[PDB]
Amino acid sequence: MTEIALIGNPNSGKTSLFNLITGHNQRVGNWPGVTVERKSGLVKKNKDLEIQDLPGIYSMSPYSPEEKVARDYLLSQRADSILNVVDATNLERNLYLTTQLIETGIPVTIALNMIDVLDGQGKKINVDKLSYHLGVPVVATSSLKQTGVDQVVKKAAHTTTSTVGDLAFPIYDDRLEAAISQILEVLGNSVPQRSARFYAIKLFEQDSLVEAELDLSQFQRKEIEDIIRITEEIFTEDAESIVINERYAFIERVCQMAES
Ligand SMILES: Nc1nc2c(ncn2[C@@H]2O[C@H](COP(=O)(O)OP(=O)(O)O)[C@@H](O)[C@H]2O)c(=O)[nH]1
Repeated sequence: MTEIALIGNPNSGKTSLFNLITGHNQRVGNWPGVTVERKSGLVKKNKDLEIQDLPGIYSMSPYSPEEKVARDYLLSQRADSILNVVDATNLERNLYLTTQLIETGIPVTIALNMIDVLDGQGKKINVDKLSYHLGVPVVATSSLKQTGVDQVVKKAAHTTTSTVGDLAFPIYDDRLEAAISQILEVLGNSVPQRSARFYAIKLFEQDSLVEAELDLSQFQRKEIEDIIRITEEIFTEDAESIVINERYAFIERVCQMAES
């Protein structure tokens, strides 16, 4: 009755964590007409929770079936919650996907995974600080030591589209935030309220799939074009690089607050 999308970078420990949560309740097939494996399963300790395992990705670009699948699932609102598996030892790179996942509008809970490995390296991540700055709940997890796994699944199960009333998105440079606002005003009700920021940001980036699979009017197209052009002049960069740099700056800022 509650659906949780499990997703993260490759080699973040998604499968290990998935197998510990779901155990001998797994169903393994594939996505329609494509060789990407599709795993699903019910939570051992609560059969009313279903985990939808998604493919491991580094971002939500449109140039591969793995990412196109992850994107299409999250935008459809089939999941009530995102359980984002983050490799704690490679935190800065991992959070690039997280910023995009938070923007989908489905609530994110973070499984800060492989925490035992971080203990063996001498680094320390302040979990409360990390949680306050990303604006999402965070639980430390180890698939090896089997710690914090029931805690993070429980938190995911109670942090859903039904329970979270007011979502806090990552704030970027105010000049980029103006553009996103202007893109939202023009889009109107052409996009769902929940995932609106995702679409606005992706149209700014000039993403092929969103542009090519959205029935906008011609005036809406021309308005967004000017928002993009004008913004590029303010920054003296192309639209794609503006967003990339602003994500990495926000991530850099966050890690410096939480890292040792
Ligand atoms: N030390 C430690 N290693 C882990 C943990 N979880 C996974 N691994 C290791 O990390 C690698 C990736 O695991 P896997 O679940 O396949 O990651 P995925 O690519 O995200 O599915 C494997 O070689 C595991 O042995 C953990 O909690 N602690």
